[PDB]
Amino acid sequence: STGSATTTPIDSLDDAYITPVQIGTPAQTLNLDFDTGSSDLWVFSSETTASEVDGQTIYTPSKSTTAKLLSGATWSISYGDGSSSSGDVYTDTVSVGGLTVTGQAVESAKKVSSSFTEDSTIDGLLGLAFSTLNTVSPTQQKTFFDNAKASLDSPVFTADLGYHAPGTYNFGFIDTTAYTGSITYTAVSTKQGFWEWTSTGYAVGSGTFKSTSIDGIADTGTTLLYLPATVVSAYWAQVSGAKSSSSVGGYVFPCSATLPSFTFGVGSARIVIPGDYIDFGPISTGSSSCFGGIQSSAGIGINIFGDVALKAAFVVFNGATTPTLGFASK
Ligand code: NA
Repeated sequence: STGSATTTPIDSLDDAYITPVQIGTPAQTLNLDFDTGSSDLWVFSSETTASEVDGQTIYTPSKSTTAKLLSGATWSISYGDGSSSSGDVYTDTVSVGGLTVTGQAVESAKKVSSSFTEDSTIDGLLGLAFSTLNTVSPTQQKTFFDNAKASLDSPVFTADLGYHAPGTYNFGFIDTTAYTGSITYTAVSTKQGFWEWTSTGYAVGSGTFKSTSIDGIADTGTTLLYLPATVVSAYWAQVSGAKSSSSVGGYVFPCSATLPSFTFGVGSARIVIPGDYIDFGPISTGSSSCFGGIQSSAGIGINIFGDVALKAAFVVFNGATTPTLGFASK
């Protein structure tokens, strides 16, 4: 089997991407944030504290003929941005892009933090990191990908995120029409439960490539590119008037600037992030200070190849017995 679903930016900045997901019988379609940095499929629901729901579509298990309470199971998750959610668990039928899993754990939120409530466009998360990170207690649950894997034509999914445009998540196949050149594969460590890999270095604009190992994670659920402070300083030093602002929470730059590209290495291959991808617009409405898309990972404890980086590539998440990542230009 295979699946193929379009993923759509939630706003004009590509802050996140939503993908429609069918849950239950008859189908209830919710727009979920596919997150390769976490391992819980959780949804706004008929159980979510009413004051914490503001515009989201909710899953109502009582209206699904295939829903079953997973008795005694609870979940609670905290993300890198400080957001959180928790609740109880149902099993139900879940379909993505025509690919169906029966018996998927659907984590029903009883509580969500303010950042979730305030984002009316995201109805929940669908985690695609390794199932070792799933938070369900006392019986850990599998991700949608891990439950689908054995049925897929190939044990893979691909992320093809758009720049200010829709893109695609495919399950079970490589679309050889979706990228240019060849795919360069690189080793993955699953030790922390992430799609963790080592970039071979970077370049700023037309500058020389610096060969250096940068361990980080491929995380579709993180907007920005978070790299070591040395690398990030070298990038923003090429932008007149850029500075790190403790008041704003990162590097800002004059909105009048033209940003340089950023290149990262994948083995001997190179992925180029256009300068435009690194502009996250005014820090507040009408400001002439703009927020940068490359930020320091210092204090986060890991480097994160978030959407800024991933949307410059066609990315293969290879879940074979030895997992690997692949990157191609597009
Ligand atoms: Na922000």
